[PDB]
Amino acid sequence: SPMEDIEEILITEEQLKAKVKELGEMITRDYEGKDLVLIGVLKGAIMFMSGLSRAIDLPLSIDFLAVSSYGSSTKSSGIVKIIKDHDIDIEGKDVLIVEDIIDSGLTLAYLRETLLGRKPRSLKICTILDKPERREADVKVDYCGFKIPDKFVVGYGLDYAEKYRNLPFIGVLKPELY
Amino acid sequence: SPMEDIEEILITEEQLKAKVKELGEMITRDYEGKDLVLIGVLKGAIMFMSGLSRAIDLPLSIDFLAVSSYGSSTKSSGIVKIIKDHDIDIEGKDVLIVEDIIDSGLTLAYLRETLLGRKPRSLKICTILDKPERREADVKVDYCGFKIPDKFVVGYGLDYAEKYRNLPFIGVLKPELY
Amino acid sequence: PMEDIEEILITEEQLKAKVKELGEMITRDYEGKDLVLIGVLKGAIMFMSGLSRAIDLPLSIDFLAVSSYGSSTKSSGIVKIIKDHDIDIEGKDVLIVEDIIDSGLTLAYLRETLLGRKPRSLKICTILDKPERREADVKVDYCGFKIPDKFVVGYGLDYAEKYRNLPFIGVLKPELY
Amino acid sequence: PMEDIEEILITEEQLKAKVKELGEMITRDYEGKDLVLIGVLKGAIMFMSGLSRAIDLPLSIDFLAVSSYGSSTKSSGIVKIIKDHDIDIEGKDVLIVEDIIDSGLTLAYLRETLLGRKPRSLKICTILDKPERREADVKVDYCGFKIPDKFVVGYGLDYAEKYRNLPFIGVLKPELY
Ligand SMILES: O=c1[nH]cnc2c1ncn2[C@@H]1O[C@H](COP(=O)(O)O)[C@@H](O)[C@H]1O
Ligand SMILES: O=c1[nH]cnc2c1ncn2[C@@H]1O[C@H](COP(=O)(O)O)[C@@H](O)[C@H]1O
Ligand SMILES: O=c1[nH]cnc2c1ncn2[C@@H]1O[C@H](COP(=O)(O)O)[C@@H](O)[C@H]1O
Ligand SMILES: O=c1[nH]cnc2c1ncn2[C@@H]1O[C@H](COP(=O)(O)O)[C@@H](O)[C@H]1O
Ligand SMILES: [Mg+2]
Ligand SMILES: [Mg+2]
Ligand SMILES: [Mg+2]
Ligand SMILES: [Mg+2]
Ligand SMILES: [Mg+2]
Ligand SMILES: [Mg+2]
Ligand SMILES: [Mg+2]
Ligand SMILES: [Mg+2]
Repeated sequence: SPMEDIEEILITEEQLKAKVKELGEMITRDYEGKDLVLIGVLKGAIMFMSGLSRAIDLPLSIDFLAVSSYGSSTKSSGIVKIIKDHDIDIEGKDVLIVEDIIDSGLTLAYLRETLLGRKPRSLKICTILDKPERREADVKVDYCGFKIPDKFVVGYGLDYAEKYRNLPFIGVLKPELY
Repeated sequence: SPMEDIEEILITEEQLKAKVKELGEMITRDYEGKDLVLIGVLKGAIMFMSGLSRAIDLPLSIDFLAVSSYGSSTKSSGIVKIIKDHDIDIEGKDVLIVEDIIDSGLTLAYLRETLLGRKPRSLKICTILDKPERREADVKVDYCGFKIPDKFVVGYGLDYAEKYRNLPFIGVLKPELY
Repeated sequence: PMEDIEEILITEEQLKAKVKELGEMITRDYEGKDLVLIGVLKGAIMFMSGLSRAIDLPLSIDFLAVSSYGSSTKSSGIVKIIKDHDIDIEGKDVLIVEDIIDSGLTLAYLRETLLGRKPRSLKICTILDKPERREADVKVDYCGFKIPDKFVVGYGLDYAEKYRNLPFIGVLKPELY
Repeated sequence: PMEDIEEILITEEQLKAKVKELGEMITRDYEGKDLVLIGVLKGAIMFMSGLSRAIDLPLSIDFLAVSSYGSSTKSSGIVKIIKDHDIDIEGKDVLIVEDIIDSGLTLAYLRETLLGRKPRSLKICTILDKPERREADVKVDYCGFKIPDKFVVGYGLDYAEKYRNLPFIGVLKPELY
């Protein structure tokens, strides 16, 4: 059972469920009367995206982006290639970026600019996970789930070689599988 | 509250949670030792995809397709345009198609053929919702959640003009909003 | 085809000469640089093909395929990226290749998007240009021909996906649209 | 550019004549049909441009952009669709336009995919063909030139994204690769 590959659980299932419910409540109050559109980057965000949206008692829309790197450029600039762009015209709408994890914040910042260029009336950022230590880009995080140490984690959408996304918790795999 | 726009609940939240858990158990037993890859079509499938995968205690992978219609052709042939193809090479892998709802079964059958052309060792179909009455294509459904009557439903991923995907149940909107 | 055409504005030989001319200029202007031609499908493929073969320099070629978001496109030129370029343009000298410049809205938008990827330099080239229709800043560095505000077809330009293959630039009979 | 070339196999005028010839044949063969040219980027744009302008018929043009899945591509020619065609080809007469046919694996695969969309007819056209390398059925209806098994560049064909713009077909010096 993939859970046996985990050497440590950082955030439990109930901790996750609770926070998502918490964030959903906050966002629900903050976007009352707004025109909320949730946007996340595949594939890791679908987990949090599905959970957060059900926690938001507001009429809202959902869309996704699929990106790819240009190589070294991306690594140091966060500049990425658009593989699947969002279909909903966010012009004049209140967009909330939904991330699974913020690390360097480079790609997030780049995508933020791109989304801005499409004139949304509002543009905020919500993430379930955040690694402050790794932060090497100026990104304002409006909503944040948990600050985790600098380790490679899996679960709740986060994978390693496409596996472990289905774990109900956030944990660290054994080095052997790394 | 979007739930007030609903004139009737067909499948409750607990009914959904229960079935997804049920299906996950079945699939878990059936894919023991297999090389399971879950594939769904955006955007409606992310809800069921996220829930079903967590209900499957097996190492597994997830990927998505994004499609668009060619017009009348699609309507009568199910032939669609690929907007976002799956990234994982499914050659020799046990693929399980994850649908939110099977209606005519036309697009599902078309996409099934395309997926077959990529030589997966196995290719099955799982859906949370199914409208038998509308079925106008020969599609073998291996796993099925609930058979619903011929009505336009929303919730758990299903939308209407991009809204209602975040409802925790499957229901029918009031005709006024239609 | 040559039956729904009200009049021919630019001949095939006219197009060839101008392409050779623009190619020669770019060869001189970009000598010693890391040149990348980026055209916007589908219309730009004729010009892209003819211009690149007329540039006597080592260069790369890539394309963008875009789509409209609705009215947000008509008024602000904001578009959806359906196919992005694969070549990493950071530190490179990019030359946008266009079939025709009109309002300049979409062009202005894509221009900013590419700048977002930090190219060393970014210029714009188009075979056709409709001056009296401009409604966006955008500087055009290389331009083939200035034309009146008529619906033209040919050399890549279509009407309902037709006429792109005409080897000349012609005016479509208004009755056809 | 013309410095890393070991030898020239086909001149620019040679390419032009053949394109005109293939265009004339297709004009005769497809008269009265609903023709749709579909080329595979990036390599096919030169030939696509030259061939379409040499077909004196009303036609449509579209493109496919593909990517590899890994080894599954090398052995079975199975590819990932990065950019699909927008034109609905059902009931239409499609002509796949290729820059070069080698093993024929990817071509065979895309061919089946397009057939899946029920076109009235489906034929294949290529400017270049390497016979001794074929490792897939696939019938070629229109072919420009047969060439030996050498790595060629030019008229759309590249090596590391370079040389597509050469106006002739040349053999790349082995040292360069
Ligand atoms: O600890 C981590 N685990 C998994 N992905 C991470 C982590 N930190 C940052 N990432 C990034 O998360 C992105 C997720 O890609 P996805 O798996 O396709 O959704 C990648 O670009 C990773 O580099
Ligand atoms: O009752 C229904 N509600 C919503 N979508 C439905 C229903 N029955 C069939 N569909 C199809 O579900 C697909 C879902 O598209 P999506 O919303 O982008 O995920 C569409 O092509 C619909 O035609
Ligand atoms: O007279 C004209 N003929 C063809 N295209 C035109 C003309 N004037 C402006 N355009 C632009 O050409 C673009 C071409 O899109 P494409 O056909 O997909 O390459 C359109 O979005 C138009 O806005
Ligand atoms: O000699 C050659 N020069 C260039 N491409 C070749 C040659 N032989 C085979 N090819 C094929 O050309 C394809 C071109 O891809 P493109 O450059 O993206 O258009 C490659 O995937 C190769 O398999
Ligand atoms: Mg992310
Ligand atoms: Mg990942
Ligand atoms: Mg579906
Ligand atoms: Mg829908
Ligand atoms: Mg253009
Ligand atoms: Mg057009
Ligand atoms: Mg080719
Ligand atoms: Mg190549």
